Amino acid sequence: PRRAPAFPLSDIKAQMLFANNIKAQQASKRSFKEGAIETYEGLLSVDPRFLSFKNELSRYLTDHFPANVDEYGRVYGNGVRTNFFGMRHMNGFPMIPATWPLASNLKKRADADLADGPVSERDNLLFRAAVRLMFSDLEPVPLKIRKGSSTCIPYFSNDMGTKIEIAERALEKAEEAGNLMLQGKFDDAYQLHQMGGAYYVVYRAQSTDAITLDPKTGKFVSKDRMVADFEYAVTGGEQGSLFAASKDASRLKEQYGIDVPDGFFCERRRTAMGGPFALNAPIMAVAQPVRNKIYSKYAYTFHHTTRLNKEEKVKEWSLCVATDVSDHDTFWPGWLRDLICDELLNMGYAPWWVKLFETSLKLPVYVGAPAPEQGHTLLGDPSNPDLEVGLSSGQGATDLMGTLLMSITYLVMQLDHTAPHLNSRIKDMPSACRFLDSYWQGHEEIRQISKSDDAMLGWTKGRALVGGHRLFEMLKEGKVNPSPYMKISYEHGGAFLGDILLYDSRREPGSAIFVGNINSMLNNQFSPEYGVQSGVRDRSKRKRPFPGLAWASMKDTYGACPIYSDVLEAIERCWWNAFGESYRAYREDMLKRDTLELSRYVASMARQAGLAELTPIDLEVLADPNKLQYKWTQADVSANIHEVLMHGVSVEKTERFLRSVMPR
Ligand SMILES: [Mg+2]
Repeated sequence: PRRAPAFPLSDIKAQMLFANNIKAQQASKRSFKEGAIETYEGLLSVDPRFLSFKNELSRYLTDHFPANVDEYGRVYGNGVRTNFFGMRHMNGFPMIPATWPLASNLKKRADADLADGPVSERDNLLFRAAVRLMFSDLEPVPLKIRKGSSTCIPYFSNDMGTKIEIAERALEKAEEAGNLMLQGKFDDAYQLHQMGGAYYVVYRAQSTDAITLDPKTGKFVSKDRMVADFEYAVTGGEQGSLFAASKDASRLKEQYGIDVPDGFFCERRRTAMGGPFALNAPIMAVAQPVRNKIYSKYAYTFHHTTRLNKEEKVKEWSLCVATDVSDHDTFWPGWLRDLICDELLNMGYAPWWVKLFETSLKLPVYVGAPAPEQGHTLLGDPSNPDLEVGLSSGQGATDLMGTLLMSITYLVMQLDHTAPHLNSRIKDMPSACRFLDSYWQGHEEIRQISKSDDAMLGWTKGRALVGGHRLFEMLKEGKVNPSPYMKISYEHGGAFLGDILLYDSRREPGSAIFVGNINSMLNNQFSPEYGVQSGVRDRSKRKRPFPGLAWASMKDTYGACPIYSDVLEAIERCWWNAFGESYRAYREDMLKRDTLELSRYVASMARQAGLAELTPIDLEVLADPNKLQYKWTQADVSANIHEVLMHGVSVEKTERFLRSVMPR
């Protein structure tokens, strides 16, 4: 059922993805790379004292603070959901091999018994109403670009000036490029305007992953992560194999001379993709206004800031169901891309723009280096984009694509299992739009708070409440999938956007509180995804610009965890044992140094201004801007801080572009 074409790097089709410059050529050829990360300035992730610390701390905390999660996956008591062994990884050393990305998810979806389109006309109206509400009366804003981000295919530039020029040129030529694609001239659109080509596959670390201690043997066991070989990926699973990657770290002693303590493993590696910037720029120019609309008009469902902001909504509910989605991005349906595109056309969106958007979700993928002596292969033909990878992580609107799919999926689940009395309100497009507009503002007896694959579903008092409890029971039993669209289950230890919903003895939302996840504090402080990048002089371009700043926001972020004080004391005691130093004093020094360094980047900040005007969100984001790509948005960050991390194309150029895309 159609194998995807594959081209080696030597092939002209793969060569055309890389411009005639050192950076692009190095990206094409980059071999498998691994090595210890610089966790903090002058500290490697594999430092024997650091690993000794992780061994003592993970064992102590698991022993003294076992998980408090009930039969229904509700967190209570200590606010702990699993053991603390997740920190036991040799950061910077990946599992081998990493997965080859699936070229087609059609078989994957069919085999999981998931629908190949909207099941009913009601569902079709609801998905289409989501498009109408999300993409209608948008306001133009500057096109914001992350500083130090790559333009990927074909230039691989990290220079802001070059990136601004590429983005402005893309907005000027998007119409001509989209019209060429409408004629089936994909090679012309790419050759002339760099719109097309492929996604560039980067493998990112998921620094912490499940590890258990087998009581029978006293040996640690790492969670098996299934990977697809090349044959499996190209055939959509028809041929080839799906097998457990090797997380065994014993190899590091032989290969690198690194002492590996017992129960330490190689990190989970996830596929991530970088989009061709010229194609993403016209998409981002529409995506940002869409986010501004949904986070303002539909703030109830979509705009999530603090633990208290989430708590205020959830406390009003009689039932709160914390859902889990299996492998969201790989299962994301291509029929939804086509439905969205068809609906945008119906709304009066420029057909050339819709074509660029459609093409961004069918694009070939260039596989770099999943393992030593593997990769350097283009999957799919750029002359006719026809892949079904699901949702590409570097597509200009991935957050919105996952949010659109999931918000409707959850609403459909509430309608099907709890609220058949609301079906009469969804008769046609105008009534579907009115209903959805009301539901998204939190005006119905059925409610939700969601972001991509994370959500909490709510029921107030009323007719749907009894159904709500049956649905929760069906999820606990876990024998029947409640959705025809995605694989849905309940979360083992219900949390929403990093905050754990801590229930008391009553196990009711009205007396439950949102608290910071103490395990995430440990993940962020002792298992960062990236090194400090001490060699990158411009800190705003680093993956972790100001790591020291996270110490200042720690009490605000995690202070509400029942075991906060206990964890900090355990850290202090273990760090003294391992380094013969005070961890608290070490972090206070790093905080001071990073605070001083920050003023160099903020125009409004004098030589030694201090953190006085900054919010806890500002500080968490400056230590980890990745939180701005999954947890928060632009409006949540102080304006002067957002400027440290992002730069924009003028609203004059985007305003003109937006006028040409949008209906009449
Ligand atoms: Mg969740």
